[PDB]
Amino acid sequence: APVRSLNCTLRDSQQKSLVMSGPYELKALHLQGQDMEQQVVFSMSFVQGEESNDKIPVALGLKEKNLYLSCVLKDDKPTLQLESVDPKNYPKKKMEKRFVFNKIEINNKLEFESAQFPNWYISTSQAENMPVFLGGTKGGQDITDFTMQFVS
Ligand SMILES: C1C[C@@H](CNC2CC2)CO1
Repeated sequence: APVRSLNCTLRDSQQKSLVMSGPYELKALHLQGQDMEQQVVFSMSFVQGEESNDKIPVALGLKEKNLYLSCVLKDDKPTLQLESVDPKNYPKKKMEKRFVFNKIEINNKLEFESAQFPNWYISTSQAENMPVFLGGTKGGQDITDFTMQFVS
């Protein structure tokens, strides 16, 4: 059958929102009130992959954009990028591995581990207005925990 998707927003555990800041660039900042319309709405697809009670493979597309978060080696390091795709072919149930995150539920929070790069996580900085990035470190001024919000 089709692939199933939900619209949602994400906030880091310090409650910073994610907003598109220039061509292909997600940034995390503290947001409230009018400015909350700036936040990125994801289409979270439930994709093929290794699964357990608390570990669910997803893809993170930007709502009604042919753009996905992906994990690739850049200058020899696992990095997070926004990657464009053929809008005729996405989303799909069998997403390529660079697009797949293991959504892990621990203590009422979510972590997004790269399926491609074990123990590398979607991360934010403690500082305001810095890039969302892939981090291979868990607890060291890098926020790897998020809360999920379901939107209409
Ligand atoms: C989405 C992917 C990431 C790209 N980082 C590179 C510095 C641009 C930031 O937002």
